[PDB]
Amino acid sequence: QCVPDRGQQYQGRLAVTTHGLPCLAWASAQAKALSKHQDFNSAVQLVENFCRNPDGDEEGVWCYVAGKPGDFGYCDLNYCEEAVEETSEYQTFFNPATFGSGEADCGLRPLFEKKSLEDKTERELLESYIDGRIVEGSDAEIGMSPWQVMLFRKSPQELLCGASLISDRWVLTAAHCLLYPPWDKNFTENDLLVRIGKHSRTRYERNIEKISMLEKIYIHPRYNWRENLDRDIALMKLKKPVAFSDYIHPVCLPDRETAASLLQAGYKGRVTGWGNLKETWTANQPSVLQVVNLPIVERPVCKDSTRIRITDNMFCAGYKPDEGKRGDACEGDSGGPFVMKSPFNNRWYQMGIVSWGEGCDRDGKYGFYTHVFRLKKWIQKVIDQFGE
Ligand SMILES: *[C@@H]1O[C@H](CO)[C@@H](O)[C@H](O)[C@H]1NC(C)=O
Repeated sequence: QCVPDRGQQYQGRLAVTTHGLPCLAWASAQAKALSKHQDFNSAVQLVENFCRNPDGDEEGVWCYVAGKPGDFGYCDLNYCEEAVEETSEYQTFFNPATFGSGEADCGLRPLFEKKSLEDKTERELLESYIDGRIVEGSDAEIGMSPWQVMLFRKSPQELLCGASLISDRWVLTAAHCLLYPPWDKNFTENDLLVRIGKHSRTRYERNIEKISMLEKIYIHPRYNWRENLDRDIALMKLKKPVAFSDYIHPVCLPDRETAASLLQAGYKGRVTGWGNLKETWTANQPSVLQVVNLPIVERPVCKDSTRIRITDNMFCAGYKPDEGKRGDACEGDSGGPFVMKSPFNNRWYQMGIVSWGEGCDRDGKYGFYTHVFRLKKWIQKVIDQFGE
């Protein structure tokens, strides 16, 4: 019954997006005059105004919608549930002229991989939890997470969220950091700033940290806070590209194949932050950047740990709580990075964005993270729309 291949074989008549936007006809005005620069697969049939997946979009079928030239949304199909959790060789997916620079060299930290030095806990990521001792969260080493980004409210100045650097110019965070009506949150570009290269939360880091304005915010078109933070994803463009350093460097983004390889080889991923998730919940506390390694949870155990429906776009991490052992629920910075290291190409990849399940009033077992592995075609279409 379920729709396979992310809807690439689909031949039905669904012609509205998840958010009620009527699809435009594939042959239409700005669907033929400003929508042919993109390379489509001819085996897919672009019929009338029906949702289709002609570009191998891991997210699924989509269609053009009214708005600016190239505007589009995704459609609601019942995709088959997919268990993603099943020199330096890397090749660049995005156009550097719209992505900015940084992709070719992503996930190789100047102070670690580039000097053939291992950070203090990375070997832990590839080791089965022997039961026994756990390596607890501690202060990060200098340069350990040079893709770490802080999102601030401009006025009053206040740390709002974490985020992550994916190029010199683009940053990923959770949509609920920008738009969350339950907490009366509706931030536009001019309400915010970001600081990059930071280690200390409270000390100005002369010659190291960088501040930046945001030029543009793209909330994911599937974002729906109503149904358990569905597609809790946002992409933000820096008004001025940030200069790379020993302290500022982008993380890599994985496709489905790379995600599979990361979860097949690793036992654990890594969460870095200033405990902002725990703090903002209490609003709606470490002064130095923290790092903790957390085991990936088996999907059935994740499904059984919570009341809500856990979709295949979401995963749990943390140690299982016991009579003498608390878990790692609500770890990290809201919208912050959950990363994994590839033992195959030595590079770091973001695997999730810190989210929540029922939230910190009833999440007590594991933390919840939104998968990033489906995002590449979305990011591609967004950056090509924005232009250079
Ligand atoms: C937030 O307010 C903006 C004004 O900047 C307005 O355009 C918009 O309706 C609000 N955003 C949402 C998602 O409601």
